[PDB]
Amino acid sequence: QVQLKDAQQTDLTSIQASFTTLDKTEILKELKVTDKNQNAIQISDITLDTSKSLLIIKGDFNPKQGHFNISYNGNNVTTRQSWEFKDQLYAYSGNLGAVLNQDGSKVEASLWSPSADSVTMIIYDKDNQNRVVATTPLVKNNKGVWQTILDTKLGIKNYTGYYYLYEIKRGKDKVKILDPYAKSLAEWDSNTVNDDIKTAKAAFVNPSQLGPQNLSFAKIANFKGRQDAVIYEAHVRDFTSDQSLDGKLKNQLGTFAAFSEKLDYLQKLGVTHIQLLPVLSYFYVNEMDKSRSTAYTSSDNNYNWGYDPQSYFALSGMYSEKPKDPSARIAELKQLIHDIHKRGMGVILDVVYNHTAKTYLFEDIEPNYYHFMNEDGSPRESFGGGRLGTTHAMSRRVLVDSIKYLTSEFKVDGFRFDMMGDHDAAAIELAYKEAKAINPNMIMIGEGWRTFQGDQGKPVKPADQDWMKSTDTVGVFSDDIRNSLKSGFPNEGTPAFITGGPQSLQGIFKNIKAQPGNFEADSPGDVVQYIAAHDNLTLHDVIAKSINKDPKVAEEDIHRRLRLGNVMILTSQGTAFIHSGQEYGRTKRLLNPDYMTKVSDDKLPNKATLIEAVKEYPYFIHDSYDSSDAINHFDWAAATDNNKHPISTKTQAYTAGLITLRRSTDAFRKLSKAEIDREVSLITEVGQGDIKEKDLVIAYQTIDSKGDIYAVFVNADSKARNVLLGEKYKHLLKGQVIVDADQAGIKPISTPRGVHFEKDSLLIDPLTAIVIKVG
Ligand SMILES: [Ca+2]
Ligand SMILES: [Ca+2]
Ligand SMILES: [Ca+2]
Ligand SMILES: [Ca+2]
Ligand SMILES: [Cl-]
Ligand SMILES: [Cl-]
Ligand SMILES: [Cl-]
Ligand SMILES: [Cl-]
Ligand SMILES: [Cl-]
Repeated sequence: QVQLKDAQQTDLTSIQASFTTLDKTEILKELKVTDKNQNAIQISDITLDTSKSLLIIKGDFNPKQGHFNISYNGNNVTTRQSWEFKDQLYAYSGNLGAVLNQDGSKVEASLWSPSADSVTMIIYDKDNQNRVVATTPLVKNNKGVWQTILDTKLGIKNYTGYYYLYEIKRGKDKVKILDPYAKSLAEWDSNTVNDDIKTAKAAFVNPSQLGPQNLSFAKIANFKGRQDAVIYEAHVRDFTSDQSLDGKLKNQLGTFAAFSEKLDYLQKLGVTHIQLLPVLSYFYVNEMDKSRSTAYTSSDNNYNWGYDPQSYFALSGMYSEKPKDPSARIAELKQLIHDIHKRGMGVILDVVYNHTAKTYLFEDIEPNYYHFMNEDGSPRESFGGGRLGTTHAMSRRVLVDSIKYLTSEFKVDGFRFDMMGDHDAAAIELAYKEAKAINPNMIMIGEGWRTFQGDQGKPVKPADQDWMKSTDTVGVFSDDIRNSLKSGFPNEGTPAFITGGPQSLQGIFKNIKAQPGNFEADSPGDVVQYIAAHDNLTLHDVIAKSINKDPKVAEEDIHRRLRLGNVMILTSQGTAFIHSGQEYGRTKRLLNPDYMTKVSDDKLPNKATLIEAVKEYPYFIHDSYDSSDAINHFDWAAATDNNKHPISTKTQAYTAGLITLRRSTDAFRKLSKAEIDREVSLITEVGQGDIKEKDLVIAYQTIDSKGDIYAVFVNADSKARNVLLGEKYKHLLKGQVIVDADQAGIKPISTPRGVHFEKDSLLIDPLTAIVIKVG
């Protein structure tokens, strides 16, 4: 029953051969090894691993005479190079990609592909991307890097704006690939994909020549660390796709250039960093269709969040006014970023190295290497594409080089990693080190969910929530504070602190101190505090679902609860995170006539959540990645029109004032856990007055470096509550109210609403937040 299955070369003198089973003399009989020309190779020794049913074969296996044929009883298999051995032989540290000279007369090009028989560049007309104008063969060096220099010989005087693909030949097969180090691309429409050309085309550009030449990193006032960041998460389309802006907007809707026209709002709002959803090239899109999708739908829209990665260096053409000009988008993003920096803010880019849109994107270039792999060599896959194996040297280069390019070229102030837990901690550490070396004020965050897969049977320390106890570099989202305050996975819509579900106050209090219960944070900067984001139901919609009330009659109550949530996030230690629209009560309700009322299970709308109490239009979208502009647009009237929308504008002014408070004092922005435990204390301890172990009211006190004292009270109960102060906190009765039921800020409120001062206690109205300051 002993039969040879496969084999891999792992170093210069070693080959591992896998068998069906191994249950030494009798096998060094039958086993024979030959080179690429069928010539016999001497076996120095063998070792049997009966547990793994693999045979380790020793000898002199020169890879230049490879690959080797291993044979046993009629089975003949060809050796595959392991990724570790491919790194040993081919790991390259030189320049990759295509570089134009100053006047555009010459391009120096480089592509890494060590297993290729030949590599040919195909060049396409800048003014007609389907028109082939030239082809030229590249030459391979010792590290498997194919190179050429484009010049007058191809009949082209200036290569600027021209497009290119690489045709790689390995034996009988030929395939056309996209330069992974491409700095721009031809206008892209995924409908044009066929069997021959199935990627966008790279473009010849000179990034350094484009955009404002004095582009610099952010200058954020009183920003001394990741704990001082107040991050605002926006999608470039969403932020300016409102029909309300038609006739306002000097630039085209949903572009970098339009986004800049609304930065004053964000400057006033008070956020420090603007986080943009994926601006790098994504696959499922038609960039030549900028039309607004006006019907309320949750599927089959040109709209895309951008989590279908095509390139890690080249920007998407979707947010460019001139997608057919590959230089424009580089200039347009630089200008937006310069406009952000001018207003005292920073920019953070959402980046998606965990997976690609299509496994072939990298697998066509070099097989059995770039992706995390199964033991048979096949690529591990995720979300319809390939899992980038960032423990592998050239895959790690792609991540780190793109982070360095984006940082230094676009002067980016931070990065957010999608599914950071898919990655090894070493790659993200290195990315941080390199980024921080360029930009000393660099900050990084990411989704640290425990999702790691990696290479089969090759465990590695992942960059997830458990990494936080062994690093003070990248911070992770706190799902614990999210869930405890307003629900989330696996139980979205379940009553929680601000939605009528009593929670353990110690757990809430520890979250407020940046000490979540589901992972160890040894520093407050490890924790990104949030209750909403682009994913899942909006804060408004999840509140309405959780309490089961129709916004048509309960708009006011929903916003009272929403404001409590924003108070808690903006007075909690760590890094504060706000979803775009969280400030006004953004909604994703499906206002489609076909879903005026509850429909059958068979005809359910995609990615929608039913709120039973709603009479007309009961479905709300919890995953709007493929939803229309009608669903996804930022509602500017709701955000800024005081007369037409008094409730949402009151909520946004409330949120703006909470941001001012937060930035006004380091009481809410402490550096260490040590000082947090010593200087942030729980007023509502279990047994003080009517406070129970699980409850809906909480109060806490913090002190700043000037020792100024700030006390925050949140009554999330539906009845009034007396909060006991006693001899310990009686000094608070002499303080000034700076946040009440109606307004938030840093100035004393002369006649505060929702609170009454007693002898040694405070009487607080239902669904009311109070903040007192003692100078
Ligand atoms: Ca302000
Ligand atoms: Ca063009
Ligand atoms: Ca830490
Ligand atoms: Ca879509
Ligand atoms: Cl462009
Ligand atoms: Cl989630
Ligand atoms: Cl509402
Ligand atoms: Cl929201
Ligand atoms: Cl309103």
